[PDB]
Amino acid sequence: MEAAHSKSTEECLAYFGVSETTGLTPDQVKRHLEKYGHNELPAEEGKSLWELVIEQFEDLLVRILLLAACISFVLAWFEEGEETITAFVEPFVILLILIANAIVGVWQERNAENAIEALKEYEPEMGKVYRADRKSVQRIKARDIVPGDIVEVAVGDKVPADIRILSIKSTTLRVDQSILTGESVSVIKHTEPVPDPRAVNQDKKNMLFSGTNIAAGKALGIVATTGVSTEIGKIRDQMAATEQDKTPLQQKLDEFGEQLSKVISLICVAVWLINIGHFNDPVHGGSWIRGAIYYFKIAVALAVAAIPEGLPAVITTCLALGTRRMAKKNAIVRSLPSVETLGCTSVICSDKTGTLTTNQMSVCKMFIIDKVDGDFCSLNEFSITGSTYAPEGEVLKNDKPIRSGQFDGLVELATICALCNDSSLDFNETKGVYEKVGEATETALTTLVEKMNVFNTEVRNLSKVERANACNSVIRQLMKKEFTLEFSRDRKSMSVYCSPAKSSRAAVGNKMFVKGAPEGVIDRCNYVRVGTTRVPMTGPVKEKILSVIKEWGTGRDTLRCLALATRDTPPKREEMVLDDSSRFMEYETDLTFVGVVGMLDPPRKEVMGSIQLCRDAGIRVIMITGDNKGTAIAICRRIGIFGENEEVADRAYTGREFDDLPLAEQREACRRACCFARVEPSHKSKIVEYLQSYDEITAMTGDGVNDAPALKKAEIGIAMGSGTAVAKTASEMVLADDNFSTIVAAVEEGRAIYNNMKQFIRYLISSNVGEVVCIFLTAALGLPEALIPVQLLWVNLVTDGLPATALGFNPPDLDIMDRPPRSPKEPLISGWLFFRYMAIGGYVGAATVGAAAWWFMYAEDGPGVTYHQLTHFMQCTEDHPHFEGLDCEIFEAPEPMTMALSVLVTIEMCNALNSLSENQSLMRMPPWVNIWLLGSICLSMSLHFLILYVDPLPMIFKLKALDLTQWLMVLKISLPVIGLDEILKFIARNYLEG
Ligand SMILES: CCCCCCCCCCCCCCCCCC(=O)OC[C@H](COP(=O)([O-])OCC[N+](C)(C)C)OC(=O)CCCCCCCCCCCCCCCCC
Ligand SMILES: CCCCCCCCCCCCCCCCCC(=O)OC[C@H](COP(=O)([O-])OCC[N+](C)(C)C)OC(=O)CCCCCCCCCCCCCCCCC
Ligand SMILES: Nc1ncnc2c1ncn2[C@@H]1O[C@H](COP(=O)(O)OP(=O)(O)O)[C@@H](O)[C@H]1O
Ligand code: ALF
Ligand SMILES: [Ca+2]
Ligand SMILES: [Ca+2]
Ligand SMILES: [Mg+2]
Ligand SMILES: [Mg+2]
Repeated sequence: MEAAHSKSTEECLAYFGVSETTGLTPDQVKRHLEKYGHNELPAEEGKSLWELVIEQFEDLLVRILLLAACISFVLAWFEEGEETITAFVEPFVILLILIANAIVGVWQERNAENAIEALKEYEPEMGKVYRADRKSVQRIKARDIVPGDIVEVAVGDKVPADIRILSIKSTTLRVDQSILTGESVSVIKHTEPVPDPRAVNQDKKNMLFSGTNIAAGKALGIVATTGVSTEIGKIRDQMAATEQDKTPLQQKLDEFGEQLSKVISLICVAVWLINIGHFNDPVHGGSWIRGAIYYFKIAVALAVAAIPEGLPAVITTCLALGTRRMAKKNAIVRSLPSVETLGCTSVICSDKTGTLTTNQMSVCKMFIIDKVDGDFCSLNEFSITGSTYAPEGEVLKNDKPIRSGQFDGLVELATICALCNDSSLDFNETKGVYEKVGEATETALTTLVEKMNVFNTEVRNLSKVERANACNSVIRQLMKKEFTLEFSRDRKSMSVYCSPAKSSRAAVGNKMFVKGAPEGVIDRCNYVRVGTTRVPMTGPVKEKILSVIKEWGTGRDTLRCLALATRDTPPKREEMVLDDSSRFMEYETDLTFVGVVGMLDPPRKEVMGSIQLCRDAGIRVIMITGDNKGTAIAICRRIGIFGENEEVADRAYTGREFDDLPLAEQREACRRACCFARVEPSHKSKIVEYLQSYDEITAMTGDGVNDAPALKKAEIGIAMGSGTAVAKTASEMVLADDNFSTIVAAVEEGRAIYNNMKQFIRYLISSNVGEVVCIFLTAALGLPEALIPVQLLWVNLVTDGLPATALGFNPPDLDIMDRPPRSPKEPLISGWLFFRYMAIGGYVGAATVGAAAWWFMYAEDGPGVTYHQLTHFMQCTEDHPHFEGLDCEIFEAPEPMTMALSVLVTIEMCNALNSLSENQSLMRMPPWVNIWLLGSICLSMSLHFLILYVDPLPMIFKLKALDLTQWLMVLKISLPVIGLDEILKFIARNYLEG
């Protein structure tokens, strides 16, 4: 239906041929699904992986090498005849390291996308509908919604299709349609038609748009359009503009990437400038301009060598890996910074009901007044069996199954429960189990009244679907519901205004049925009901009422309590103004106390363990709830937030007690207290805000719309998969599992991703610095060139490639979740760690020149033996005073340069073995802890052996094969780097701080 906003409610119903309270017939649905198709959009896929591949070449550090390959290709036309084959291999050595890392990056990205799509599609989205099929509202898959059926929506829900609003059940209906219209604040909805058929979505104040959220209230509507015809569907098939952005740590590493790029660039020109006296040498033979091309070529090669190619890829890989690992644990990562931020988390704030607890509610205890005699007050307590939402159970009084209709107080208690209710119960035929519709608290009431057969309705001859709401429907026929004062968290109650059916109870008049937090409700009671009689509320009566609440609340069942009351003489219907909900409390005053229900809601089994694990990692857990302080404290003990016997006067507050504190004291109570109770949505974010003012990284966890503001304020917000769409929207991560443990797992992965980056930087800095100090040491000592441009590129390809990237697959350290969280103030590279880099770098540079010097000097079987004449090698042409009588060209020998290249490769493969952990010993964290690294090392080590022995290769790379005694020298000089960092790890672990 186009322009349904322009048509009236009557016109839309007649348009599809639907009774408002009935909905579509099964035949009407069959035809509509055939006519309109399913309520869904064309699925997203991942065929060609180019947008992926192209992104793989977008960073600065990668495009620097991309430029270097072009210069090497343009300079190939400048090469003449002789050594042409050597010049054309150069760009393929630069380009091969870039492709190898791109393959890993793209591969890891696809796996992450698939794991995400496997988790997002897993649980089908549901909708509430009225269909001729059933008397009560029924749950169906959102895709099975057709234009025509009557759909029901309420606070927290996601609007499933484009709806023409027919009836607003609350005093107001507010909607979060920022995803569409752009407007931040919730917008008020009405039922009046908007004449303009060309009016923009903002003006369609009587429509609900698919994929938006009910911020407030409850509504009945008729479906205008579904599928691709939806207002949000038109901009999904075309306007697929991404919300992509790089994380804080990504930007921190990219900032660090440019920092190195400049430093390398400076010590790169510092090679071309310290070798100006070689532009005219017998080695090249060329002119002053020709020799400058060669040392420019050394520079560009040293740049490529020093520049971390893998850095941009490895972080993106580690992030994609993190998203995949979370998807395996059933956690939807909505924002990329999620995992890395949870690594920093020092305080996890958490709502109780439905988050720390299962939200599987059932009334197991209730009471009404029995007898009031002056100073004496006694209660009629009762017990109820069944823990699920099944209308299967018994009402027990002194262990005996009783007829609820017997007690007049229970008749009224059931009446309130049934009438003052925005929820129902629906039987899932497929699963074979009764499922809640709306709020858990309220549905526990629904199933309570079905168990209480107050008017002795015949139920045993009804189908499972009919049995779900039978006795509730009976009560609904007794009183007409005029309107409801919705549940508000300032009041912590809800009210229903009812007139009689005009049959039996007709003689009396109007009533208001009230349900809420016992504290507030009982205070607004001036009377208590005894059977059908009424007596004044007194001190002794109130004290008795409250004492049993406290009993059930702080007991071992830690019951969630709710008081029930009626306004025997409500205000005139025309003397109540419904525009402002701040007036609702006064309409719910002069009440008569009827009774109290206590409902069990068991804590999630994984919660106690997770909190202890959080404690080990130095993370605090804070319960923030609107429920009673007593029960809240009792539950905190059950989940380990407080000890069983710990004193909590300093550490537990109500919202009122909190507000009574000066602002400075409130702030302080946040770093002290672990339980906040009878709180508000404003309080939850305020607590998070106070936590953040001590520069703590804070998480919020919740299910309810009351949690959305705090979830938005926290560094990372975690929603329950079984919670509201509103809370999911406010969040960076959804636990579709509802597994609280996944939060702790996400904390471990966030620390792992950071530590893997640290060891990646450890390896690339300490290694590449050594390659630089190798070239500078030869110039500083006056020794012949240790490497050529092509040889530098090979060192790069074989050391900076997969061996570096495989570090991103390191396992977590053995004490990763036993150390307090990392400070935000903490810099990327520690002062001690920057010395660590220079100590390893200095050694690998001195070892490379030392091995080349060894060949010229001590190497007996290796040709050319000299003493202290390497320093002055540019002399034998003009002046040979102490020269033995050997060749005056043995300084151009490939053998010492092959030793240098060989050591530089081998020592860095050894240096990679150090980068499994920061401070932990190599014996304690063995090399076989990362098999991916060992596979990469052996691939580099094998590839290096190919370049030496396969006939055309040593000629192209200007090398000569080593002796089995010369390889032992490489091993004798490289292996000690394991021991060197081992001493440095011993100092950092034992002497400094572990
Ligand atoms: C003119 C042409 C010149 C020819 C010269 C070409 C020589 C280059 C040789 C090989 C290129 C290397 C590409 C390897 C990319 C691997 C991508 C990948 O699977 O990543 C996920 C893999 C698998 O990780 P995962 O995360 O999916 O595994 C899950 C398990 N946990 C959770 C425990 C991690 O991760 C790797 O990136 C880790 C790094 C190790 C590298 C693996 C290589 C194995 C070693 C040798 C085999 C290479 C032969 C194959 C040749 C292919 C040629 C195209
Ligand atoms: C061009 C040739 C360069 C020659 C320069 C001569 C430098 C001297 C060389 C060796 C002597 C070593 C002794 C110095 C160590 C004392 C410094 C110190 O206090 O360190 C600990 C401090 C302590 O750091 P912290 O405050 O984080 O403390 C951590 C300590 N724990 C872990 C115990 C808590 O580390 C500093 O942060 C290091 C200074 C950062 C400098 C930035 C590095 C830039 C790198 C290269 C730039 C190139 C420079 C070119 C110079 C051009 C000049 C115009
Ligand atoms: N639908 C409802 N009608 C009346 N009272 C309610 C309803 N839902 C909850 N309450 C009461 O209001 C209190 C505050 O609710 P809320 O702020 O959501 O905290 P929580 O549900 O976590 O206790 C609850 O503890 C409960 O006693
Ligand atoms: F479920 Al709560 F405060 F504990 F919203
Ligand atoms: Ca490099
Ligand atoms: Ca290197
Ligand atoms: Mg909750
Ligand atoms: Mg709640």
